Amino acid sequence: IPEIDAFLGCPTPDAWIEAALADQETLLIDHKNCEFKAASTALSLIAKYNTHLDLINMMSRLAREELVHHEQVLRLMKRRGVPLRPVSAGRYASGLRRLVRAHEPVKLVDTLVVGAFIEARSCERFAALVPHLDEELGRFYHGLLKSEARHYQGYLKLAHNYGDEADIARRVELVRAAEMELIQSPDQELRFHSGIP
Amino acid sequence: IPEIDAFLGCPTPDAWIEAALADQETLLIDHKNCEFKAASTALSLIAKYNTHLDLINMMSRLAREELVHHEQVLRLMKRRGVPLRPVSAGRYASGLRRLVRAHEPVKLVDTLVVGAFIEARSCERFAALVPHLDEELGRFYHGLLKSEARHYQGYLKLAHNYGDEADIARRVELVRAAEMELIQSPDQELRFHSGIP
Ligand SMILES: [Ca+2]
Ligand SMILES: [Ca+2]
Ligand SMILES: [Ca+2]
Ligand SMILES: [Cl-]
Ligand SMILES: [Fe+3]
Ligand SMILES: [Fe+3]
Ligand SMILES: [Fe+3]
Ligand SMILES: [Fe+3]
Repeated sequence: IPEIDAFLGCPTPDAWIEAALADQETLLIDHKNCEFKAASTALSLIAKYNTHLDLINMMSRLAREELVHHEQVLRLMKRRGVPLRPVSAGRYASGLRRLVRAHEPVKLVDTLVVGAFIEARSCERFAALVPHLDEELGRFYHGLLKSEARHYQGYLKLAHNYGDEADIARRVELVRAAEMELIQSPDQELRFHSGIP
Repeated sequence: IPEIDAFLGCPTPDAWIEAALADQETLLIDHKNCEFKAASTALSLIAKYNTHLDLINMMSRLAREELVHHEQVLRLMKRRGVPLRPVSAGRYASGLRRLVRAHEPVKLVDTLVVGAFIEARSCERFAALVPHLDEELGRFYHGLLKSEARHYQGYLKLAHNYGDEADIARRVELVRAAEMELIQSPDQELRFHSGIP
């Protein structure tokens, strides 16, 4: 398990930061939804792998942590007068999930590797953002950054628990390249994990 | 907020308790699954009603409480050597969901009333089981009673928040009738919410 910047294929582009700072409300609402989706994804993995007890125990606890984050973002939004509004999911997680192999057991390994990338990128991007944010939001985002690093390690360690070290290294190489492409490519919308607007 | 025996159309039949006691490992597995489905159903409502702030805040916290229950049952199965075996869902929750009207805003109100019945029945049924179980399981199930009553109250209170006292009384009367027949009808598989074997 390498360090975050080493694991990831590129830093967050300055142009993404610029767009994010100009629309922190869209950022916050999509961030709130992402925390919820992390919990919902963790539950879908429990349902899909109902006999993988190690997975089930980790995902149940992970889902609860992400639901806390979801509620914390909602409280921050309420404090700052950010109303709720429909914000469709971005392309990011769907693009990464297209690289998952369609057959067990490597389907599960690839799914967990994609999860490690989503959490690692979230940690890197929080870190890129906080020097530009106000004190309250930077403090909040700094706390979340630490949990993302833990979740990145947790996802990658679960993948090794179920996968061959050699196939994981090649899976990481494939998703790392596609992840970098999703992060550096032009994008039509601002999302927490969007490309360059 | 009526009392639980008053809210429900029927007590847990004695024949169901005798079946449950003769097959406590299946009961525990289905119970674990029911705690997970409660949290998963909670997250589904957040997804469907993603700008209803009151619903989203209550269901996030509810989902976390039910995942704690999910993990507790898992730890109890470990202590008692219950294998993680796939156990199909019962007919109960899906039977109740067929009564949900197809158009908003009464669609949401009906869904919340169904949630109230499921939690009220779980409370009634835990209470019926407790005096017959061993000490460890009896105390565990007794500690869940207070949570289920609270969840029954929460669902019903949420239905009143989004709906007219007229159509809620109308909905409660219809679901009560369908729920008691699900509980009193013959059933071909022991589940926590199954009918009579
Ligand atoms: Ca790098
Ligand atoms: Ca800017
Ligand atoms: Ca056994
Ligand atoms: Cl929790
Ligand atoms: Fe999180
Ligand atoms: Fe996370
Ligand atoms: Fe529960
Ligand atoms: Fe409950």
